[PDB]
Amino acid sequence: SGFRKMAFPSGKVEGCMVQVTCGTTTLNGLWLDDVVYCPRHVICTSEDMLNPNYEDLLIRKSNHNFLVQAGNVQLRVIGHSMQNCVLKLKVDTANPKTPKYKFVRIQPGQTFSVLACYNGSPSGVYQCAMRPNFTIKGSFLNGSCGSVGFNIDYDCVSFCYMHHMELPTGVHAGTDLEGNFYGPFVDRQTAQAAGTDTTITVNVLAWLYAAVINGDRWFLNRFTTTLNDFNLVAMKYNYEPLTQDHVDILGPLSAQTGIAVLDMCASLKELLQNGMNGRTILGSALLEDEFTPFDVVRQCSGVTF
Amino acid sequence: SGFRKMAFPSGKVEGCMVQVTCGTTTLNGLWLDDVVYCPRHVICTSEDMLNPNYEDLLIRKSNHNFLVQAGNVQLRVIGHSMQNCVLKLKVDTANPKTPKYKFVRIQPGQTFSVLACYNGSPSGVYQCAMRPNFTIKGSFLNGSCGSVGFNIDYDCVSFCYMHHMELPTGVHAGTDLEGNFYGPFVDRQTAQAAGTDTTITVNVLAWLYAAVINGDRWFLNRFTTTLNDFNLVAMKYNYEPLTQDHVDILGPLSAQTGIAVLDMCASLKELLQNGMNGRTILGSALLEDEFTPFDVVRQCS
Ligand SMILES: O=C1[C@@H](c2ccc(Cl)c(Cl)c2)CCCN1c1cncc2ccccc12
Repeated sequence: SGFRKMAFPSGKVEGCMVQVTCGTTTLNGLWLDDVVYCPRHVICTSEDMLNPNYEDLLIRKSNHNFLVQAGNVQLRVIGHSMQNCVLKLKVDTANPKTPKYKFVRIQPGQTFSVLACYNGSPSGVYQCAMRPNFTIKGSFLNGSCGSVGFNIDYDCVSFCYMHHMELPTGVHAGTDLEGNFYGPFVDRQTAQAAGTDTTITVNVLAWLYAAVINGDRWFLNRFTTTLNDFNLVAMKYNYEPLTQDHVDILGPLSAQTGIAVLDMCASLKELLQNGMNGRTILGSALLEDEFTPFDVVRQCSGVTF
Repeated sequence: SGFRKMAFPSGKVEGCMVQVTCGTTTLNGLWLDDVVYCPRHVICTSEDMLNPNYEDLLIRKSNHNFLVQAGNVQLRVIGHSMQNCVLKLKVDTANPKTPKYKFVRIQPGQTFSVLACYNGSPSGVYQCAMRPNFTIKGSFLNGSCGSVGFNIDYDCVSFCYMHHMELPTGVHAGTDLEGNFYGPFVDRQTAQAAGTDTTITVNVLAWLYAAVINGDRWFLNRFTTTLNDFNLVAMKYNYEPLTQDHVDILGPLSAQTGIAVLDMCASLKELLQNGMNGRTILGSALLEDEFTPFDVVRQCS
């Protein structure tokens, strides 16, 4: 029993964290094989952040200008290239701790673990979701840039995020491991604001299924709804539309608990219109939306990595 | 900016997880140096669960009855001893991945990360606090026994918990790494119930200071209170009494935010009286009590 926000074990990712210092900027890098990946804004200082022609700035940097430190060992950079908003520093030593890995771009609603680092030193691990507005509600301080988001499938680490910046509302913006930003954000000093966020409906339903598995049933009702009628209600309460894909994905949970997806939808529909009435679901007074259907199945069935 | 429930990176603990099989029971073990630590109930049978004599059961065990598996390698047990509710299996190989570590017993309200394992294989890492009733609100399934709770001190791992059992309410009971249970619990199937839990008041205040550091101020008020008047209100909401130690511990946060502890106490009293009025504090509609004053300073500063 019990339901917690659980991150993937971070060991395989910790063995890849290095410190990248270029000029005055010191952030984290991801050392995989003989390449260190890190945000391209590391080559930026005063004017280089406001007007950043990154091809021009990078061409002025020599290999020795990048100080890469893996623990107490200094790595020597033998090349540098840029792929979108990520800098790739070729090094002379392949990381012996490189796990089996992939670079994946995740979609809004998908969850991942973040290993927050400062000075190439992992300080914490947390589970979060890619918001529908493409920001991550993270916990990051100055120096966390380069910290990565990951998932683990079997023995494969899927890298899905690299932290680049903090938006004025305290939320975070970053890129996949190919340097492509999530959302309409840029890595330059300009006025950027996160769009109005929405609730990840499929994840709220997955979390309601997890509550039923854990014995929390007060919110269940005798009613069901059409997907069209539920979506009308979801639009009204800033909830993401629920697609037929989402309904299919919730299938195993619907089978395990005996509550059809559209039946759970009518419970969610009531919760939105009537509130919790001073009651909690899994120790929370709000509807949690950062557990995907796969996370609920993984946690309530015990899949190991 | 931002405030999240953050667990310690689990890498140093993952390198210590092994599978311990004894008869039909299979649980997790913690391999540190040449010793594997695990709940002593791995030696228990069906007939020896209600009232097991562990000294008598372990004396009947031989080293070859314990199957220890570190990944794909089978470890050879060269000795066995028992320290309270923990079994210590001496092995012929010292764990090369053994980090700098300490065994620490923690107090209620203290937080730690849990690395949940199944079959000596880490499946997830989460954060939690030792409840005032000495249980942990965990997320554990069958096979998670031997999963450990830890905190990382720079390069040192302080092991503070080993999962032993699930109580009838879904909450969890375990021991420190010296086998001493937290709470009035025993490793027998006898009727055991967790006492009525209380809210960790010092942790809620630390979390309110974290909200102020993050720019959340709606809950602040012009009031202050005496420590005793705060305790009379707090106890009525099943909140732990706030001691002078707790007030001292919140000192740095009081200095950083300019809000005296007894001033924040009055904000908490108001919050307990009024509720949240459909507002959130750090993205939560309930008062969070699983962030200690130390966690808030570490995460924010
Ligand atoms: O409770 C136990 C164990 C146990 C039982 C009784 C006594 Cl007295 C003791 Cl010392 C230990 C048996 C193995 C599994 N286990 C569990 C531990 N955590 C979460 C569980 C969730 C669901 C089912 C079992 C769980």
